[PDB]
Amino acid sequence: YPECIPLSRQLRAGDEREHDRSRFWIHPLTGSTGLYLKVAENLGDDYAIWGIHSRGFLTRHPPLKSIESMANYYIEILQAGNATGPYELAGYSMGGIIAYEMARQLQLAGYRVSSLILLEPPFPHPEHLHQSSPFYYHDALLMSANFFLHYSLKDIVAAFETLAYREQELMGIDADKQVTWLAEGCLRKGVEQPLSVVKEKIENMAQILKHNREAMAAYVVKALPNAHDIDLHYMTVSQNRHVLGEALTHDESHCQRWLDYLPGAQVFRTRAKDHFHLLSERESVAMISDRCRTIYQNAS
Repeated sequence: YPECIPLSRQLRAGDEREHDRSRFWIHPLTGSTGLYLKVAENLGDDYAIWGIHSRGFLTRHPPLKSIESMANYYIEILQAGNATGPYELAGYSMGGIIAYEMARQLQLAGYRVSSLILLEPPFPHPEHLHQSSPFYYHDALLMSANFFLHYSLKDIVAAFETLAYREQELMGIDADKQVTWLAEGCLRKGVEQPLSVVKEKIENMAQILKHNREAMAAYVVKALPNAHDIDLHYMTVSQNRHVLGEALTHDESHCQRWLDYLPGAQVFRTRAKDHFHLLSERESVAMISDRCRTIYQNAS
């Protein structure tokens, strides 16, 4: 299925004539699968997994609006390529919400889900969530520019905290000239790319961050049809980036709220510093990858 662009191969599994297409990982808020590359690395020799990006992340395509909509489209990516076989879905933060909604939509039809791995998916409660409801588009521009800054400059030699932007930098800048201001400063910081290119990619991903964050806020968590049919796994932590609302930041309350929908789920805990460091701290990724291996190992 080459035409389903949002999907990418996660492994050195490019040479296989026939390969298993049942393990899929779903993007978080940014829409990228870069957080899953190391987890894939430690799993390359045994089991093959695939990553899904947001619609319009790599391409010039229009994003999707609702969690139910993106779920349905990536099921097409799953079913086209794997006609009937059971699927194993995983997701971090927003991705866990999506993979959960797929297990809903997959089980609503005649299809089966073998394993569901939720890496700290936040629990949105629409009212209390939208009762506060502070979100601004210039915040998404901040996350997009810093994501571009960190990704473009991967040279550790010659700090990134001074490289990153801050909200107070846009205080006296009009919203129309904000994307140009962030792109101009990117070139000034050593990005060395055409200004028109950085302007396009900052705003294009910022469009996805706004749509992905808005989709998380409108989601209504529903019960899984036949939830005991799934191998349920919840991966959490022990015991800036404020585009996500205060109610979208993953707490232990979100984990406890999710367990009411996931009976018999096995809670896996790592020593990560935070929810944002769950797939960033070297050892936390190793604990997750080792646990992920056992789950995929338990395929019948």
